[PDB]
Amino acid sequence: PALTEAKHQQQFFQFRLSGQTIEVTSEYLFRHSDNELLHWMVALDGKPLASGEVPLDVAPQGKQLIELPELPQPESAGQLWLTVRVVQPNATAWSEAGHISAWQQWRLAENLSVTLPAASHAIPHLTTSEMDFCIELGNKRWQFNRQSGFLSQMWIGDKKQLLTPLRDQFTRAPLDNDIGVSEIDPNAWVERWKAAGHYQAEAALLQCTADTLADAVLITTAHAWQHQGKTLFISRKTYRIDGSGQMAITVDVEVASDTPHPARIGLNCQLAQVAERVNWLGLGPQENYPDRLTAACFDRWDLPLSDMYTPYVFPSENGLRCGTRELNYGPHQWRGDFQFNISRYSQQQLMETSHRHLLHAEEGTWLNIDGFHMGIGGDDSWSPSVGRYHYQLVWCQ
Amino acid sequence: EAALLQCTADTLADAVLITTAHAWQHQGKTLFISRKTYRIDGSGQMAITVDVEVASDTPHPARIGLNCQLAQVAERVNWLGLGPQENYPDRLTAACFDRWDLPLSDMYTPYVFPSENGLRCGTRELNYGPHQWRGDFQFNISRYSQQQLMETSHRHLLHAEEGTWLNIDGFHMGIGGDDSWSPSVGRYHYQLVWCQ
Repeated sequence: PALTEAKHQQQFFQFRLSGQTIEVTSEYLFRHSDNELLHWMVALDGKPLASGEVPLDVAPQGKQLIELPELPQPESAGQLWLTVRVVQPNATAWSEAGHISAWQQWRLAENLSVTLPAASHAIPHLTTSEMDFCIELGNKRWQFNRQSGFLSQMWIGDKKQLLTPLRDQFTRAPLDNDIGVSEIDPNAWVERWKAAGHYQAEAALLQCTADTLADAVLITTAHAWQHQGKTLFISRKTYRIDGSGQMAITVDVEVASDTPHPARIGLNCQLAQVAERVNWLGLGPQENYPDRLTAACFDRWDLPLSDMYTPYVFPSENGLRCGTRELNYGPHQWRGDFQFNISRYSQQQLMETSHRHLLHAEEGTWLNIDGFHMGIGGDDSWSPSVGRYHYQLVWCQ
Repeated sequence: EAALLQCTADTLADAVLITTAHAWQHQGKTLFISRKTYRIDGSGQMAITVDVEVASDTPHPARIGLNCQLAQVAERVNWLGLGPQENYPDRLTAACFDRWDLPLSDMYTPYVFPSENGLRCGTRELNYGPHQWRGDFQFNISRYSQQQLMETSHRHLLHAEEGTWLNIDGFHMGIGGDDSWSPSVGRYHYQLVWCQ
C-alpha cells in the first residue's frame, strides 16, 4: 500500500486551481508531455456529474492553463469535488497503454446539508429494568447494560448483531515507530502508553442515565478509566434513537494532560454480520492515515473484506480508512465524518501475533470507528516520529 | 440573517431540555448552521452545548461564540485564565494562566481606532457581578458593542452603551500582524456552563 502513496507524492505534475481554470506545471526538464491526456471529473458526494479530457502540451519547467467548461452548480446539499487524472494513453518502454501518471483533487462549492427530519411519530416506552435499558422500535431492539454502561446487544428481528458490546478504544496495536528500539526504551511510544496503563485502563461505569422525550429515548452516560487510581480519560456519551431507527451517539472525551496522548478516540465492537464487501464514501480506496492521507481520494469506494486488511507480515493496526462521511457494511450504515478500519482480527490478536501467517480469523467482524487518531510517523524506526475531544456518529440501517 | 428552526425538546427527570438550530443565509446561500442544546438543572446551572458547521466555500468565520448585553454593570471583572492583559490565539504567548481580577475600564484597551479588543483567551472560569461561567473559552467584556466599534473611527467618539456587552467565544482566528496591507492570519462545538 505504501507504493501508491509514494507514487502520488512523487508525481511529475503539480496542479493549482484558480476558479475555473487549472494551472498545470511539469517537473520534466528536457522532455515535452507528448504522451499525456488529462481526465477531469466532477462528483457530488460520490456520484459523477460532469467530466472531460484535455490533452496536455506543456514545455519542460513550463506552465499550462486548462480552461474548464461551465461546471455544474447543483442545488443539492453536499460537497462538489474536482478530480483530475493525468493518463498516458500510449504504452511506453516501461508502462502499458492508459498508464496513470498523476492525479489531484480539490473541494468545490459545498451546499450545506438541508432537509434531514429525524423520527416520524413514535414515543418509545423504553423497558426500564434494573439490569439493562431495553428500547424496542418495531423489529429493531437495542439493549443498554446498566452495570457496564455500554451497548450490549442490538436486534434486527431475532438475529443478534453485536458479538462484542460497543466500547471505546483508546489503544492501537504496536507500531514500528512507537516501538523504536524497544523489546525497554523509555521514550518509545508504546512503552510510554504501557507505563501510563492505557492498555490496562479499566472503565468504571457512572450514571447521568436520562429517559424518553417526545418522540425518542435519551440515554446519557459517562465512564472513568483509571490505571492504579489515576483517572486517565473521562468521556460522556449521549445516545439518541429516533422514531425512524436512526441512532445518534455524541461522545465528548477529555484527557489528562500529564498522561501521554491516547492512541485513538473512537468506538470498538465485533459485529455478528460477515459481509463479502465494504462500501464507503470517503478517502480511499487504499488504506490511509491522518499523516498519510495525501494519496487518499474522496469517492464512493467498495472493496471486498479481504482488501480491508493489508497483508503486513508483522500484524499491527492497519486497514484504516479516514475521512469516511458514510459507511456501508451489510445491513447497517454509519454517517458523519470519521475514520475507521474493518477486519476479522481483533487488536488484541494483532498485538499478540508476531507473524501474519499465524493470524486466525475471529468470528464475526471487528469494527473500530474512531473520531480521531494520531499519525504513524515514519521519519525513523528507533525513536518517536509522530486534551478534550468530541465526535458525532449516526447509526442507521 | 438567522432563520429559526425547531427540534425544541421538553423536560427530563430533574431538568428541562431545549434543543434548537438556526440557519444563517446571505442571499439564499446557507453560510453557517449551528445546533444548540440548553440544560438547566435543579441547582440553576445552565449548560449550553452548541455544535457549529460552516460551508467550505465561504471564507472562514471571524468568531464562533455567543453575544449579549447584560443589564448588570459591575466595577470589576474576575476570571481564572490567561492574563491579566488582553491576549489572542496567535498572541497568547505573553498571557499567564492565573486568577486575575481587573476593573471594567481595564477590560477595554484605549486604541484610538476602535476595533475588536479586550479579548481574554483560555478563561476556564469567569466572574462578573452575580453570574459566573465555567469551561474553557475566550471572551471580551466592554461597554461598547461591536457595531459601534465598527462604525466609530476615533476612540474619543465612542460612547458608553447601557449595561455591559459580553462576547463569550469558543473559537477565534488569529489577528496576524506580518503586514498591514495583505492578509496575515469547518465543524466546531463548544460547551459552556452558566451559574450564579
